[PDB]
Amino acid sequence: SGPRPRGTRGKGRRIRR
RNA sequence: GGCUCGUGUAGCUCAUUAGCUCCGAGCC
Repeated sequence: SGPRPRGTRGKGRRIRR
């Protein structure tokens, strides 16, 4: 998690599914 | 790692509604 959640899994695999 | 899929028991960035790495899927 960051200053929002996670954005992604690091090769475009974008998070909040 | 090169790339693609899966919030998941998760971390690290500073994003930009995100990003990169895990923890698995599949093949280098």
